Amino acid sequence: PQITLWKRPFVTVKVGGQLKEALLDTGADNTIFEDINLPGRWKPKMVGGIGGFLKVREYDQVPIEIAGHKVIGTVLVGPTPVNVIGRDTMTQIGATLNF
Amino acid sequence: PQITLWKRPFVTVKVGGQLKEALLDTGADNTIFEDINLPGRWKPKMVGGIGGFLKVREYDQVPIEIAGHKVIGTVLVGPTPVNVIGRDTMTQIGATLNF
Ligand SMILES: COc1ccc(S(=O)(=O)N(C[C@H]2CCC(=O)N2)C[C@@H](O)[C@H](Cc2ccccc2)NC(=O)O[C@@H]2C[C@@H]3CCO[C@@H]3C2)cc1
Repeated sequence: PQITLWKRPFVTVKVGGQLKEALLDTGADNTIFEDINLPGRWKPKMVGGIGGFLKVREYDQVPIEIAGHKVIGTVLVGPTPVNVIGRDTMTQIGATLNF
Repeated sequence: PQITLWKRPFVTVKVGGQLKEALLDTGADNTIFEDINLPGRWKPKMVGGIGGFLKVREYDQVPIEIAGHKVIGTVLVGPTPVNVIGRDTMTQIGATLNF
């Protein structure tokens, strides 16, 4: 699709076998969800946003179904107020900014 | 341009007559700079994201140029770790996210 930016750009994704909604965020390096169940082991990570740092669990090499593609990669989980799809995921579906 | 997202999507931006750089950020509602000085009065605003909240300085009616498109927009000034171009400004230059 071509997404204009008059409203927040949300997409539906499947993660952990559940349908979730997340914000396409080209200013986020990483993909971050709250309240989901990922496979495998995780390691602790801290992420620094506009207001300070956030403690998360990092799950490497897990699947996200997004834009009709299986993307395997890193997903962070923590008490973010909004689920976000970052560049780590968007590069795998060939997303671009066009201006 | 059509840019990919393997690196952070910084663009050159002229804001209030100063040459700066900022991230094209689809997850940002508004444009926020840390390293500019805009003249006159300002309205206080609170904004929030990962890690917490910050107080910013709302400056109204500010000239902004990106990739040759000159627009007049709202710019927030505050202690953001990285300058961001938000959706308000991106809609004015006709930017889209594509996949
Ligand atoms: C009202 O206008 C604004 C309000 C908040 C923001 S924000 O910077 O907090 N943020 C809002 C996103 C996050 C929450 C939401 O619902 N939308 C814009 C983000 O793109 C932000 C922009 C950003 C802010 C601070 C540092 C780097 C980029 N990136 C970000 O938080 O990424 C996280 C932090 C980690 C560093 C970058 O990637 C890692 C994942 C920007 C404008």
